[PDB]
Amino acid sequence: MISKINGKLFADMIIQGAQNLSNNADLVDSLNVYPVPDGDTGTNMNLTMTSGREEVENNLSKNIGELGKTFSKGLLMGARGNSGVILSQLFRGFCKNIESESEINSKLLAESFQAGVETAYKAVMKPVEGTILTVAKDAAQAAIEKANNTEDCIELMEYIIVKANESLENTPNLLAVLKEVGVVDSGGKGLLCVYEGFLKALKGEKVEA
Ligand SMILES: Nc1ncnc2c1ncn2[C@@H]1O[C@H](COP(=O)(O)OP(=O)(O)NP(=O)(O)O)[C@@H](O)[C@H]1O
Ligand SMILES: [Mn+2]
Ligand SMILES: [Mn+2]
Repeated sequence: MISKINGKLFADMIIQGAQNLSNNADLVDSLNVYPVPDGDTGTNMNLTMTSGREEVENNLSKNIGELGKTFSKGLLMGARGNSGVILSQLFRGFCKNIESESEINSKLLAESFQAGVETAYKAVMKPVEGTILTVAKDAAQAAIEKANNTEDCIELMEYIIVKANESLENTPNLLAVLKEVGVVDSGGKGLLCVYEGFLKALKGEKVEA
């Protein structure tokens, strides 16, 4: 059980999320067909997440709000590609939501996923569905619903991942090129990789490098 997430647990979630995305960067690159099939979503997201991870690793804190400012700054100064910019905006909104907190419970975690979705949609001038935005939105809606009756952040994150994966598997039904080529959205897949790392960290586990 995880009732509260402090700054070091959040840092662990960042580090293991980044490692899991790094492990899967070639896989995510291989799916990248939209907007242009230039095969770089995984690399772009990996480089972005790595910039946030390095800032965090060099400036740890027990205070989740302070650690979030560090992570957010690292992403925003290292964003690469459409996918990396969107990832940085998703977590800018997440981190802004907890800026004054030292630790957060499952309800505030869910509210922070939702705040990130709102920030990222506002940052994209013409949002398209079937994308990283769709997956993030469906994950956040799942988070809000589950957290209402679920104190344990491990159980919450497991549910978020189940529902995020259902949304990811549905992305070809929203975006024609995905169904025509036969792939799920690369940006959403990269985000799922980060969320899977989040769960490993909540369990006190490490992603194999
Ligand atoms: N308008 C959009 N709305 C939502 N998500 C988007 C949009 N445009 C791109 N994406 C996401 O960004 C991913 C592609 O990211 P990425 O490969 O990093 O883009 P890019 O290579 O930088 N730009 P491009 O060369 O124009 O395709 C997609 O799989 C979607 O998840
Ligand atoms: Mn590109
Ligand atoms: Mn690309």
